[PDB]
Amino acid sequence: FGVKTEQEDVLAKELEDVNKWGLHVFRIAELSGNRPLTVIMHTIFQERDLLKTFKIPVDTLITYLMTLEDHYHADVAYHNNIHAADVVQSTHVLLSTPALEAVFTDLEILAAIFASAIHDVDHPGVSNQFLINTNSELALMYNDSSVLENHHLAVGFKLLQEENCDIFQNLTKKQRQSLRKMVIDIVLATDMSKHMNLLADLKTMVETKKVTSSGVLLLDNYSDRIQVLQNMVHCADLSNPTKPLQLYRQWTDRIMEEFFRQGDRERERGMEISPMCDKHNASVEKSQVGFIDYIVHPLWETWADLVHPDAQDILDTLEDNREWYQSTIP
Ligand SMILES: COc1ccc(C2=NNC(=O)C2(C)C)cc1OC1CCCC1
Ligand SMILES: [Mg+2]
Ligand SMILES: [Zn+2]
Repeated sequence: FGVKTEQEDVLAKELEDVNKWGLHVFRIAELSGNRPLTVIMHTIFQERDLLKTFKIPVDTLITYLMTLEDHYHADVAYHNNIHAADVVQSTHVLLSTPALEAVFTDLEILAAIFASAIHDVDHPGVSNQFLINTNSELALMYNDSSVLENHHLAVGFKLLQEENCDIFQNLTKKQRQSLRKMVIDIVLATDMSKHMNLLADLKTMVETKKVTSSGVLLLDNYSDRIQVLQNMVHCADLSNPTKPLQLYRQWTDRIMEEFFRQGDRERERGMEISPMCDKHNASVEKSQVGFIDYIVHPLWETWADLVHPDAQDILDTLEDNREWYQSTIP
């Protein structure tokens, strides 16, 4: 008939949480038959009316989403389609923050969400440094500079050239040039080597923050608009510790699996084992507390100031999760 399977019904009930921090993204991956990026991107595009606004044929959208999801590696524990789906949905919730209501154009919203979806595509489950130290083809292609992030962009864009995959076929050249620049600026900013400069600029922006009447953020130049979108997708990328603990612990298991596999590949080859990649010499709990204290909490504390007090529950969850990991240090 033209009615859904019962599995498709349970999935649609889970997707009702799509506007909430703490979406059961792992369950959505189970119910979608490992299609969390495709169903969550589709739901978000419908909810934000992006198909109508950008004249995206729904068949082209689904073909591109499935092609893009297929170029995430199912055998990589963290940097997979589920992480991509998570960052997309998290970016979606951050865009909906009251303090940013009516700030960003449809093109900017599209850029942030599209960027989120492609931001780790074809990730091999090892670091830029590993790819450089092994003389990998990727490191050679990109002159050791933001190797993975250049690759994710190039793959994300290249997949638009596959059969019925050009979701931007109806955008004008002007819209396409603008969207392209914003997507490149956002994904290059996911390289952790850029974290300190991004955070410095976000702090500068909190100190010189102007609001409109009704208390929404004023951003009147490209440089300020893009820096907020960059920090937003960066916050989405580093949002695992800010999620309900049952989600956070699953992300911790997965990043540690990926890191230990890198360490095993380094030990095998007699390379120096990278920080927190040695399964024989690792404090999972102390590593998470260090991650929160030095990287995640400073970023989210500065985000929370920018959009005060929209992010208070997210920051409270981060601080609760931090105390939980601290209390399990043996
Ligand atoms: C859920 O714990 C994490 C989640 C993500 C990340 C990262 N995101 N990508 C990146 O480039 C890094 C900074 C490695 C790092 C996480 O824990 C760190 C602390 C224990 C291992 C790494
Ligand atoms: Mg990345
Ligand atoms: Zn990522």
